[PDB]
Amino acid sequence: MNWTVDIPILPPLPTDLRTRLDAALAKPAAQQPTWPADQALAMRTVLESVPPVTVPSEIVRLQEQLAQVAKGEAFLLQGGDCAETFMDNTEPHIRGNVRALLQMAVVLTYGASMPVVKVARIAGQYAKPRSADIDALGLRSYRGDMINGFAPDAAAREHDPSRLVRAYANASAAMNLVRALTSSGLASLHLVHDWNREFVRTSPAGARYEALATEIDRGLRFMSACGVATAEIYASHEALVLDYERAMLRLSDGDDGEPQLFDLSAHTVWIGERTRQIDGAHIAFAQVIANPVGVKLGPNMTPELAVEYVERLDPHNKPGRLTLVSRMGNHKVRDLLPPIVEKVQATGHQVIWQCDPMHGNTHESSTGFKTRHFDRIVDEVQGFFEVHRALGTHPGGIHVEITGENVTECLGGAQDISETDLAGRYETACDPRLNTQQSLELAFLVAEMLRD
Amino acid sequence: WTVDIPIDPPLPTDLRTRLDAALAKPAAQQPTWPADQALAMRTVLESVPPVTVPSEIVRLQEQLAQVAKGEAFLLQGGDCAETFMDNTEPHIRGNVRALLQMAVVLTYGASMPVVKVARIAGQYAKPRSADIDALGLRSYRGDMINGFAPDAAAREHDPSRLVRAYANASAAMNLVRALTSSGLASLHLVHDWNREFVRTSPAGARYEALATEIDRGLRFMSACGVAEIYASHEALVLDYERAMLRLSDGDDGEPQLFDLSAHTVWIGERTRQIDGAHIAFAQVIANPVGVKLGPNMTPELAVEYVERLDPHNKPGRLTLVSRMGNHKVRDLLPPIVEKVQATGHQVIWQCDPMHGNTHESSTGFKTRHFDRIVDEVQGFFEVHRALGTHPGGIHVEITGENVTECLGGAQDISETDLAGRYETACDPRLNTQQSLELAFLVAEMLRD
Ligand SMILES: N[C@@H](Cc1ccc(O)cc1)C(=O)O
Ligand SMILES: N[C@@H](Cc1ccccc1)C(=O)O
Ligand SMILES: N[C@@H](Cc1ccccc1)C(=O)O
Ligand SMILES: [Cl-]
Ligand SMILES: [Cl-]
Ligand SMILES: [Cl-]
Ligand SMILES: [Mn+2]
Ligand SMILES: [Mn+2]
Repeated sequence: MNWTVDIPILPPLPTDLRTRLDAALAKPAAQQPTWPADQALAMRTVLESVPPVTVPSEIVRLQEQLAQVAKGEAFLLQGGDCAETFMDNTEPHIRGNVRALLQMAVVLTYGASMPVVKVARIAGQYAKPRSADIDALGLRSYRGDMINGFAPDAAAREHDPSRLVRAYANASAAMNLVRALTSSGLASLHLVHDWNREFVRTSPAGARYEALATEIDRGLRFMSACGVATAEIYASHEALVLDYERAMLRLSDGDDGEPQLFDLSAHTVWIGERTRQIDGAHIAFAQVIANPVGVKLGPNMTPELAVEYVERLDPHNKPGRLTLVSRMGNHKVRDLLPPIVEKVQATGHQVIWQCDPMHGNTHESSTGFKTRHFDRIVDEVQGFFEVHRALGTHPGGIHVEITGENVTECLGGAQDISETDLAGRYETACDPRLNTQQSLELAFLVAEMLRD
Repeated sequence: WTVDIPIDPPLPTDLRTRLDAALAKPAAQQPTWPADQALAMRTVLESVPPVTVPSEIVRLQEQLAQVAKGEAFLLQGGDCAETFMDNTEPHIRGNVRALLQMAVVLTYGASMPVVKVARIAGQYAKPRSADIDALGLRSYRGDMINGFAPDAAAREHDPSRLVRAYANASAAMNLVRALTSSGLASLHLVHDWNREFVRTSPAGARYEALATEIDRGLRFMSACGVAEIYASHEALVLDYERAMLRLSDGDDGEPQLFDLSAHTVWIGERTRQIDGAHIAFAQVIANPVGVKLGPNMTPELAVEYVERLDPHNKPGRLTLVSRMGNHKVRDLLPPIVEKVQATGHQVIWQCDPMHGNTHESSTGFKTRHFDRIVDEVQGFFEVHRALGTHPGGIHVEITGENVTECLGGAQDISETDLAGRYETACDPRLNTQQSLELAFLVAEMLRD
């Protein structure tokens, strides 16, 4: 049961982009998939002619909005599934993740009293890194459906290069739908916030959030009363699989009218903690592409390394071109983040300081499932805000993993999801996502932090 | 040469009973693949993100209702036969562009809004009059069914092309959306290409006036202080259109069935049996639908389409597409217009000046004579002016490439030129210049 694509039988790069790109891919790359270099090459030839998932004008537009975030004048909300599955690439799932992001954005916008840039982990998040190459059941590790199968069989965990095309096909389908949803009635702010006032009515913790959901309702009605009457959701994934990102590269006149290389698998991509080798091919790939890029910074980050990233990835001091995504865990952020900020801020580069309160607070549960505690996530964002407020720098955004489904993958929250509940609805293919109820809860709380 | 791509919430029972009964009618021109495999691929397509959403169809239904009511013009165009291997960024990009160029021109001459409908994101299947072609092979019936390659294997009907077709359709509709919401939207840009057309083109002097007159309205627009492209294909492979059915509510309040593989679909000359499955399928879906009408159309039968496909007198919901041939449109059409108008139904009279003017070229290729296309639209207008009806739109076959599939126009493509760039996998298309030329000419027909 399978379909079949023909292998073809694009214009040459200017010599410098040819060289820098070939130079960049020559360098070592962690966590890449093992599969025949000639099969991967067949895939990349398919992917080199397909209609792009994004287009350059949209990436330039995001670069401009992200510059406003960098400069303290807007706020970045990045969210979505931890790992996208070809299995769940369905309208109800996409719609509920779009809805979830749009809801959090209204709340965050009112809290920040400034615009929120919405970026979804969607339309390409089909690949993850693995600390160990053999998993709990002695099997080859699952690396995301761009690589192998979540199914726990020896045959499913084989790295299949055809999943490159299967990943693009799913990606541009989900993107088509995202485009359609965000230009439909789903985007209307008044519609989107009624979903939030529903949440307050039906939630156990409605009381904690009702005053604010009502303040927002009055802000929206205030708009209408003044004579006002859409949405932009950008695509992002971790750029982990260089074969994929290579194929999706397209050449176009850029911010300066000279030809640049845009990675059109998404609008923005981030290198993760296990792949940010400073002299590696990931970081060097990031130096050839025009896209906004981000870098995960965990607890072993030094102010001086952080600065080297800033000087390599933001060579031209383009505010908002580089995002630095902090994930230290709550007990470490207040101590570790300030020195990094002070030294980076001192260079004169305007980075976006994005908080990631998820990948620093995971812990195996007493049930066998890997989970995260709501109260620890809150604490790190809070701690992240405390540190930026102390320094006078901009808390530029968050980076959360969520679904529009009432899964039970994270503890606590309004539902006091306990360790014996994490088995009732553990849908995720990788890390524990906050269900929709905990998504909005956090958005409300982060909105409170944004206020004064 | 190829690679295998692996694979791995029902509708209400009262709508399936209705639907299963409608689809029990006889369907022409259908694939001959095993129903169990078809059923597997359908179950796949039953769960994928839709190519369109109901709010866009309800929205199109609103815009088309104004075409019927006389206050807007329908521009429908694109490739004759989409192929998976030409479904590329440049090709999509130049068909979007060409279609935007024609719409600016037509909007000015019509002095009213122009709905833009592309043949794209699903136009992967054609009927065939003979199931053995001139190579003595099973005929090519579109990439949704089999392969353009001459050989027994390629020509076998492959139901996994249902999925490959949807994939190509999504990827292309995702790009059209990106394109229409970026710089390509901008009129002053789209028309600056129209003025490259006039600079380069040989007939430049024939169109320099109107091109300048428009550039001045655009500057006037700007001085005074001051895009949607819909998708459509012929609904042919019914395993596809029915797997792409989704349930939501529209202009009613009750939940309707939409076919979310496109925004509007039409039923071809060879599938419109009043009691066949295709007409019965259009009955059931909420999408705007069109029906092709050739020379052997009784004024009586046009009316039975109107009663069967516009049962609730919704203007624009039904379009009737003239495809008579220039030599026949002026005489064969008027009685059809009359008989339908007198029924109290508002429909879109749309002109297809191509699918009935295809003449074999002395050099082997099937082609079309520019002067005969232009002349059928012209005669199509002369009818409607004479009858006081609304010339509702054109349905046209174009590409953004400089192919040489049609005869005449600016470049004066001749019997021997057809071999230069005959790139269509089916009918011959007006190249970029001829699409624009025709656009200017139809603007003058619309002129006050
Ligand atoms: N896709 C090519 C690079 C490339 C990109 C765009 C081009 O126009 C040309 C070449 C690679 O992976 O090496
Ligand atoms: N059009 C090519 C490549 C493609 C694959 C998947 C989706 C879109 C395009 C094919 O069908 O083989
Ligand atoms: N998600 C399914 C269906 C699908 C096919 C092709 C494109 C998009 C979705 C798959 O991976 O096959
Ligand atoms: Cl662009
Ligand atoms: Cl038949
Ligand atoms: Cl084919
Ligand atoms: Mn994760
Ligand atoms: Mn045709």
